[PDB]
Amino acid sequence: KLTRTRLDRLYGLPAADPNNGKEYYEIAGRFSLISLVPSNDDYQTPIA
Amino acid sequence: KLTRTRLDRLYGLPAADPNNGKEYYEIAGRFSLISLVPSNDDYQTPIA
Repeated sequence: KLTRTRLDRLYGLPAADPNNGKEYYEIAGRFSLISLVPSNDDYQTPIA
Repeated sequence: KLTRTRLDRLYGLPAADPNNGKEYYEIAGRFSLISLVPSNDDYQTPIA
């Protein structure tokens, strides 16, 4: 809501002060990565 | 009444002191206001 303004019941998080003073907005979850590096023909040699 | 004076029986509030240790002067009641107001338009709202 905007006070003393002909505007109310807006939807969507606005762009004035979204951080609420809270320091961070945490998101958790898994993360998969099947990346592939130029490993040599020698199986005993890991490229890291 | 006014004693020890030649101008006595003064009627009405003088200009000196209505405090007299009285907490306040309470006059309750009500208002009734019919006002022309532009800020209560719940109408011109965008979609979504």
